[PDB]
Amino acid sequence: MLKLLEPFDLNGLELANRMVMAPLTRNRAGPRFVPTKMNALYYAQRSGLGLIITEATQISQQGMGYPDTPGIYTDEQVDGWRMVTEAVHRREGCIFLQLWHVGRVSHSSFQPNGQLPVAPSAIAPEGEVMTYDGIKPFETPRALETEEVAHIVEDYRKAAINAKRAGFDGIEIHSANGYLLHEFLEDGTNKRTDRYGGSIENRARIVFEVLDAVCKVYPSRRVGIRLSPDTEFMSMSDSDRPALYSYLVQELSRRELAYLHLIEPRIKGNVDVEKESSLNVEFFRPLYKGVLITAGGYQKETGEERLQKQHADLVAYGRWVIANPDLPSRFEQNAPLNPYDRATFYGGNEKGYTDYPFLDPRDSQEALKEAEAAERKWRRL
Ligand SMILES: Cc1cc2nc3c(=O)[nH]c(=O)nc-3n(C[C@H](O)[C@H](O)[C@H](O)COP(=O)(O)O)c2cc1C
Repeated sequence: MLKLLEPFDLNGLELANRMVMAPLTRNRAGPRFVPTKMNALYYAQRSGLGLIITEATQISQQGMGYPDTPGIYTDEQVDGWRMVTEAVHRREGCIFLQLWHVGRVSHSSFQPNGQLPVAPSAIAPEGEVMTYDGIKPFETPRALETEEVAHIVEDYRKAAINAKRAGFDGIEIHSANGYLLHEFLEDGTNKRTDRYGGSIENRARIVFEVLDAVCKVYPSRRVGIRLSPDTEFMSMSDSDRPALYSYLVQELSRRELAYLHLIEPRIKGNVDVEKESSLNVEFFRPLYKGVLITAGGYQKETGEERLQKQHADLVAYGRWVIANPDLPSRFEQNAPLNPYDRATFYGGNEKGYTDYPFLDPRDSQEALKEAEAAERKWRRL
């Protein structure tokens, strides 16, 4: 009777339910940022969510800012992802890759040749960044040249090609939470005088150039995009956030994308924040006519209410899905939720990753069986 559990038709993709695994960085890639059988098991365990969106995945080394996140820019990486999509699909799930570029939210120690992180403008974000050699203050980024934007758009296009080869059903453009594309959108961080700056249509230009490039690889109905309309995360700030996103979302709605994915302002990246705001999903439902995913702070009842009042079509759960790989079944059965342990969110191994229990141990068996079948299929002989 919960609409959270109703099957849903995402333009030909037959999702088992209306719940989404939110994208979640977990910093557990193998060498050279290559996914492992362990990551395949983690996603296979979570195959019962109607749609999985992967952890952010950098389209280049230039686009990384955190240790051991997976990439999608080499064939070695694609081959590792193949285990992930194989295992998920053998469990009859559906999975999109989230394409990432951290922009200024990085450190030269992550960058090729010790180069500075790149960004629209040379403003450092207030805060500290973890590096291979300890915590360090943020560097002033290098502002990108006009000629280098098309280069990064092309990195997205190649990443989409690689995602398709790795067997992903679709891709999600990360345009939220203070990374490169969000930095271009906002005028606390955009400070360009060329066509990628100033105008609200100039500050969104890169986002629509990325969409153009990846929609030459995937049909637009298999390309999603994620936005954080009102967050202070990673020193973000805009002069007229209501104006900025009204246009973007309205411009997005005519692009015939797979979906629009909105983060609630009550989330500040990866933690909850007490924040009153008008730019939540109720505000954007009218301004976007396609499939709308709402994310951030939901429980069973609040997520259910968004769907009943038709304020969104799909609800994404992050931290609860870390801890409850069978979250849909727990909701259907009215079962307790495993508590999430934040100390094992980032980095490490199976602990706090694949060792959260299931209601039905056969679910856990089947995920393991497909992870190991997947490795045998795609092993690097
Ligand atoms: C550990 C962790 C990792 C995350 N990684 C990503 C990410 O890679 N990309 C992204 O868009 N959001 C990421 N998020 C934000 C989540 O997708 C989600 O919006 C957030 O957890 C709030 O949703 P929730 O209340 O259901 O947990 C992450 C959040 C957490 C807690």
